Amino acid sequence: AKIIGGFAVSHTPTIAFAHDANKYDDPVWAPIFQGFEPVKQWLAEQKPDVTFYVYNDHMTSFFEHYSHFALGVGEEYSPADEGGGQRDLPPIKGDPELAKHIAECLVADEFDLAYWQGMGLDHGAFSPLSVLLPHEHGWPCRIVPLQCGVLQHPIPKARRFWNFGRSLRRAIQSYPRDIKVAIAGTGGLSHQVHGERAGFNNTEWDMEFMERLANDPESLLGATVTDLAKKGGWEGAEVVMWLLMRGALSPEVKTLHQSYFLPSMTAIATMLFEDQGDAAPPAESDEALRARAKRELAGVEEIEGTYPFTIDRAVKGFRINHFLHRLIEPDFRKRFVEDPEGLFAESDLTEEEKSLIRNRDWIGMIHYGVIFFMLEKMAAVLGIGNIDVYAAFRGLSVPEFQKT
Amino acid sequence: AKIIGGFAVSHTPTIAFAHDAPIFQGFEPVKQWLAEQKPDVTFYVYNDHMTSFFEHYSHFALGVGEEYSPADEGGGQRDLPPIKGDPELAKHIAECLVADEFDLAYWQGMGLDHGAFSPLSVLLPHEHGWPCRIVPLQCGVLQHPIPKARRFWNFGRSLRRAIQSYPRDIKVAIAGTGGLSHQVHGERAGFNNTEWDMEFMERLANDPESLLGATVTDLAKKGGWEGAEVVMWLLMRGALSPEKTLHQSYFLPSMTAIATMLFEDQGDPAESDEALRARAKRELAGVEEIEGTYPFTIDRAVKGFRINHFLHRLIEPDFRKRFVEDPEGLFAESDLTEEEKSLIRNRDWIGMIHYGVIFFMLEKMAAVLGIGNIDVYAAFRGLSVPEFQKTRNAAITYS
Ligand SMILES: [Fe+2]
Ligand SMILES: [Fe+2]
Repeated sequence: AKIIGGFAVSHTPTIAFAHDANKYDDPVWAPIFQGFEPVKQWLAEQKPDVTFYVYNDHMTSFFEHYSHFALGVGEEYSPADEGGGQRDLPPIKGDPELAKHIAECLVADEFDLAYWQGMGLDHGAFSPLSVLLPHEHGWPCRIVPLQCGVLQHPIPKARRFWNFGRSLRRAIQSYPRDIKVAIAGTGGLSHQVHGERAGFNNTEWDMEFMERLANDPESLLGATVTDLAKKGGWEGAEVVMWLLMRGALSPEVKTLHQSYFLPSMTAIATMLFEDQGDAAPPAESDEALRARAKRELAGVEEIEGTYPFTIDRAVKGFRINHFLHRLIEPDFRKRFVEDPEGLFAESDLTEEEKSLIRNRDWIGMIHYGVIFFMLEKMAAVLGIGNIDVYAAFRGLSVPEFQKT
Repeated sequence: AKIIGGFAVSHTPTIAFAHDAPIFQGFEPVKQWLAEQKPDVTFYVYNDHMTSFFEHYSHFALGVGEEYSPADEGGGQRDLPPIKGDPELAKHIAECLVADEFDLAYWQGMGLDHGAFSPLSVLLPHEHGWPCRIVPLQCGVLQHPIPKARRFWNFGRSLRRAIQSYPRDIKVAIAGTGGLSHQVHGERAGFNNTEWDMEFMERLANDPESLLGATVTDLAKKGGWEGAEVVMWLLMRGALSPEKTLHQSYFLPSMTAIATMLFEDQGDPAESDEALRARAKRELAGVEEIEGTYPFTIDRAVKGFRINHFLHRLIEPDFRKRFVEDPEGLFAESDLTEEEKSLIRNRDWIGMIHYGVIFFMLEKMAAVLGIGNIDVYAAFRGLSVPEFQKTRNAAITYS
């Protein structure tokens, strides 16, 4: 509920590869890294419980199904394989509770989202995180990733991004827990990595963009994709994510840091903004907001025999829902039948979850957080009729239950 | 151009099960009305039920691809010919909604589950081919929180004016499917309210706006938990004229109330299509004047879908093993055009960019073949690597 500030950093895979190759000493990379140093230190001094981390995925975990604002509600996240094998980094913790509250506040504000769990984080996240946070063992904070689909046009308008960040700030502030949150916008600055125009940069624009983002960001809310792409290269237009981050911070900020290095394709830039706190008192109170978000499911617990599928539920049943969901894969459900045990022993499912499947325990699976449709798959596969599943739910014999 | 109205219906999978009865008879007036008006495209609002949409689960997933085959739900591919999509239409829809500040997702290639195909089979003749084209909208009503009722309404409202801005003479049927009232899970599995059912099917048509305050708690208490999915009817409803029912239905053979509604478009605005087509085009207008740049818009996503999808697989360890050691076998098993295989065989970087491969797939390929991004960029610029590095402030390599 305390926003301490935000930072902005390029996320080019070259940062990661300079890190993994220990080019910290390298004549070329040494000074780049030194540019990371004040952000690294601030983060180490300020000790945020959570970083709300805005990035875009590069056709790795998001491709055949591609969304604008995909909020990560998961328990942990590991490096995505981008074709060369997973980088060697421990997994980093998510924050389902913060993510839930944020989703609720953002939906209330008529932002349409996507939720996701379990998928790799690509260079968009881990490239700069690996240089800004000690990871030799685990990570110093949790993360709530927000993947933004800036690659497949049409994409949301720059002003839409800013507005998301304006709602995001109130979402986090109203989070009724006493923690520190930092916000990260990532990507940029100028570059283009495709076409005969590959190699384009524009330091003049990068320098102008950073200054305006710091001191007059509402001035940018009119730029089209064409304006951004002309000035900052095609892929440089991803800087709408910095806009998002900046929107979440106070109207006015202190810029503690700025650095810029253009060694090859990408202008590798970082900024660190210290929140100044709400200039005014806020329009809607942390109380009216929390209730506004709580609204759509107000009273729902009065409904009995009923286990609503909320993020918390989805997160709690993920391991076993993911498992049961694979029953659409032919060799999988075939293994599910002929050799259920070696498959169980193949899984990350707990003994409890395995027990629930073996026991074909239907109402306890719903209890535990399995969504019905995954039972619908299991039942379909085992030759059980749906009716039997509703019989076992109701605690009745099929004929007993068939009273209608 | 214009819309012919739109039908409402249950996507219950029993409607599918059954086909291998004043119920199939409930589908008649629809079934004929589909041949009558003869729709160019059907805009189909449904929800996937944790089959194709699970680990990444979005609110409004617009199908942009060219065709759709039935999803394996654990029981196997349901023998059915693919149905065609409308990428051009879908693009425009995307453009117009985004300008309206609706946040979307785009998807191609994934199967369609019973929530789509069950009804379509008893709705339109599949024997040989489908009688129209589809633009699916898959709404995440299963994982909470979900968009507000009013929200679903307004998306419908924009959908209308979007579809009315499409530069064509074509007629569109706007489907919207689900429910009606039921709960498929829990001790309270089996719940029903037909009194609520009728109050709903009736309030939708005559007094749609009056539903726009209902919450998830209300929809669940009255219609059962899964019954709340009926907000997908509101969305459908929003896409039509402010104000005739050509048919209705009902019966309760099992858990799910099976309802139908056949609406005829009676016509209506505040922004001229000269202003609306231009406003949609605004974000990317002028962009053709930026040389050496191939924006990745949906038309491009669709044209390059097969080969993007293929190179995408390079993230799987085994696939990229095959790619290196035995590429020809891989091509043979693929759905690639020989043109596409050629681009890949030729390691023709600029060509793939021109053809619609997105760079990040090329990045995967390059790395897999043990070659750097730099070799790729250099190739883009028709330069040798050292000559490309002359343009960099500092030369470096990496994959
Ligand atoms: Fe990026
Ligand atoms: Fe459904």
